[PDB]
Amino acid sequence: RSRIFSKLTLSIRLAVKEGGPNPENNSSLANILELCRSKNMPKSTIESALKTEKNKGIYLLYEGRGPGGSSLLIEALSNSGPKCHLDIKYILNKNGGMMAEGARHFFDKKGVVVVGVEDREKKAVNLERALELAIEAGAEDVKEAEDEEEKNLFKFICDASSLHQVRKKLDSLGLCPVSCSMEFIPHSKVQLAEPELEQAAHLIQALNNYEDVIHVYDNIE
Repeated sequence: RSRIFSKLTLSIRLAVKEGGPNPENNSSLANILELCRSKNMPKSTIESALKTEKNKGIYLLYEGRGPGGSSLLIEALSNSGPKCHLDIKYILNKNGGMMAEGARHFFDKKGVVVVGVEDREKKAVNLERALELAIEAGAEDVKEAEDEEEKNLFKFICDASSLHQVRKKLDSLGLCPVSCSMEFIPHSKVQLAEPELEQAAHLIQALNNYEDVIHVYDNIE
């Protein structure tokens, strides 16, 4: 799909800015390229994204408010910050939201280590034990989650800086880290009703449809 390919181009460009255009030296870029190939993105399109100048485009993070007092984080890569800012504000405003003024940083980038509910010794890890190990590893928060199977899991949240150390300590303490990742976490969440939920989805969809948007984050529970 052409919209998918446009987003995947933005992701290639952002990965080249962070680690260079050689996927042998940039594992994040290598993962994106694999996904591109899995979606049947033509080589010509991949190469054009790969060979775009590292200095082209501005990476942008805009905060806004949606329907029911929700909070939004709009992640974008644009050739014109002013057009992108005006356009995102227009999309927010036309769908009942608003652009947050100033330096409201309602979302924080955080590290996230996912780990299974079983020790190296294949013994159960209950929440109380996950919490004690989180203290010892320097994790800021622990969430109980489920994957698509489904099956139980633990999400250990930390300072984005410390992602490296925490995964390592969790492994040294006997836990089984499945995956590492960066996520944008809001300070608090809101609950929306049905009329507000459908509106929020409409606004989010409109923002995802904008050409420069990579991702939209929200605090809707």
